[PDB]
Amino acid sequence: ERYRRGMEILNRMNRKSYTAIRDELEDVAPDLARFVAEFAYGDVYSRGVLDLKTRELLTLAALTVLRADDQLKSHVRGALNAGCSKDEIIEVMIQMAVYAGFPAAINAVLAAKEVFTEND
Amino acid sequence: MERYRRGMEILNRMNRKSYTAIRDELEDVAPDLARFVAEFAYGDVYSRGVLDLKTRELLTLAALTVLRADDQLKSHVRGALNAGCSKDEIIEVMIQMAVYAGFPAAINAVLAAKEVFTENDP
Amino acid sequence: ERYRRGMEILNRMNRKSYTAIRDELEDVAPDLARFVAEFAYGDVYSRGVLDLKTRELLTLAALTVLRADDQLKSHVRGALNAGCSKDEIIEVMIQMAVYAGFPAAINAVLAAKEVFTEND
Amino acid sequence: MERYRRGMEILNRMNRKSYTAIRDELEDVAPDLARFVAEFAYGDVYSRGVLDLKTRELLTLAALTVLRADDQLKSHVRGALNAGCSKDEIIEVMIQMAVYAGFPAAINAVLAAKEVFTEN
Amino acid sequence: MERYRRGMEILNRMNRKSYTAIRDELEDVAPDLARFVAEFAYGDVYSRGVLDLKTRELLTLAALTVLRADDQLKSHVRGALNAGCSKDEIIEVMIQMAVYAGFPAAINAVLAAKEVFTE
Amino acid sequence: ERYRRGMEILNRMNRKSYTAIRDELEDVAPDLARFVAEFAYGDVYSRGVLDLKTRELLTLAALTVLRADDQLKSHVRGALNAGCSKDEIIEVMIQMAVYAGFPAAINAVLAAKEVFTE
Repeated sequence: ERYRRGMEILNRMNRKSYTAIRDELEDVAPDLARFVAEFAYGDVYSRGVLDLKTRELLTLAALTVLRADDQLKSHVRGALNAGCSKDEIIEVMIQMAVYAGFPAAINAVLAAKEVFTEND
Repeated sequence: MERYRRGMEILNRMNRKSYTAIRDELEDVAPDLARFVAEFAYGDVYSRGVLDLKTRELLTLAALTVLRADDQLKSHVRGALNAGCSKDEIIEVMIQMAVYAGFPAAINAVLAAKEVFTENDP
Repeated sequence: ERYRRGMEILNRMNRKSYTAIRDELEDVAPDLARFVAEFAYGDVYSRGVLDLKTRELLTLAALTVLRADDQLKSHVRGALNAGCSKDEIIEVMIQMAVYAGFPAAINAVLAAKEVFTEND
Repeated sequence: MERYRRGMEILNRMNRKSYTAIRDELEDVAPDLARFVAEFAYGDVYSRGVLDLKTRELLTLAALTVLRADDQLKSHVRGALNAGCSKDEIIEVMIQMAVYAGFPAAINAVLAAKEVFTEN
Repeated sequence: MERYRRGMEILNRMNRKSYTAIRDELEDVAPDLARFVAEFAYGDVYSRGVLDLKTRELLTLAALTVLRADDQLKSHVRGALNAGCSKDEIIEVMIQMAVYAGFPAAINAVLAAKEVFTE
Repeated sequence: ERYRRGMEILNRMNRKSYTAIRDELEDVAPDLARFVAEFAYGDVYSRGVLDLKTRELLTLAALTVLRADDQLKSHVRGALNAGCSKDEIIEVMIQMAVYAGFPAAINAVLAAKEVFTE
């Protein structure tokens, strides 16, 4: 297992999150949390035809259409830590009103706000 | 009013062939729809400035993968290739979409890409 | 039982967007074919709180988001026969670009086009 | 700009409450996402008059049910009401959605509407 | 009136918590919709037996995980355990949904399952 | 490796379909058909607490809501190849009328009739 890789990536971009993710790694599926590391960030993110800042944004776009609040929220921090400004994080959620529709955009934005706001 | 153009020099630049293709619903119903495209989509959203055009045609593809919108997919694949995006890139966002939107979605879109990636090869 | 209370409704609005779907279907799996007759038109449509011409529009709305192409066409012919103007039909597909995105509406109108032009 | 007022005309009479809550996001995201609704949504789409505003309200409802959006559906049930739509009519569109969108969707929309209905 | 009682019978017998819930939303509205769930959903389509009882319960959980219906998902898990579905089984189907619907759908569902496994 | 497992199931249950690898080959997305064999099959379908016939049957349910036609078809084969009867396969789609609506069920049955008619 070269699962050590996906980890080398998580601990420097979204460590607090995956750490909390394992707070599911216990009476349920720790195998799931496992997979979200050797295949998610260690087999897809590992490669690189696209910067890390970009990939985190593309994820935002996907999570906005799906309306996946919690997962989306988690990825906003990921993007910030990665090197994205709040300006970018929102310009993509606005572009989403065009393809996913307005409610989808409205929701994703309200969501990234929370993440933004709780630094105090 | 007229800003239509503010978003058209864009359209007529990247995916002209496309806007044209849709002006062909100019009858079956409201040109009014093709109007709102250039006039709102490209009029006020794409024109904005914080993300490069290349970066936007790449962010449009992702969403369209999840929605499985086949037609609109092939379209922006041209539009993306046009702004400078390479194969390796278009196909990278799709592969990445298997993780978030499911394998059936990343596969369905790649195939639609493989098609567009064929103009005058034969 | 009152299977007719259903079929004695579907035989009006959409006589082939049914006759047919009781064939490329009820040739191998007829639990579904009855249910649609019995439950949808039998128990649900037969309700009367909203105009017939309204119920057809709301369905056209529903299928737009879902990208239900085939069932959409079938429900366009039915909106027409119910007495809806092409104008009205096209309207709902426009209002859908807002709450469900542009690709949804662009894809739905293209489908209404076909049905609109079925005979040369 | 009779393309802001225009939509805003519709807005500050029908959906008086949650629009105001567009200032409730006026800080994070440019007033743009809150502007586009007024501008585009209600000034370029709802402004058209081939469909009664009432008919237009039940429509957004149909779509928002399928999308499982809860916030937007909640605030549009407030509008639906204000534009004249009776409770019985609202609920009706969602009973209709169980057939096209499925029971989980329909049940989910009616519970959220109950909130707007239970004393707001 | 016929199938209505059949539907309610089943609901009561194996998901009493969801039974009562139907009584607490039958009021706002639908005796008509709460009717249809009792009448059509359970005593008309669920009571069909071409598929093992267990199987007919995992499918419901597969479907709900993809639609992200966190509400209906906790309720059906309850009725899944009631049908003899082991906790191992419930989690397995959700882990599999990660492949056909995406990681966010599974993670979301599993976490939902977690709340239920903690009476 | 692992992928040796994935295939152990693929070339068994649904080989005729999985050989769509041929289609990703032209460097479009080959790397993709690999993840399918070594993750979808090598890491998930392999850890079988659930019977295969039930796993495939579940994929059918999932692909029915998603309205994934070109995919539903491939798994109906994969399902029949595991012993699933036709009447059984149409069953999961009938139930889906309740959870995903009549339009999704009808769209899955027709797709299935196609593969039942090869």
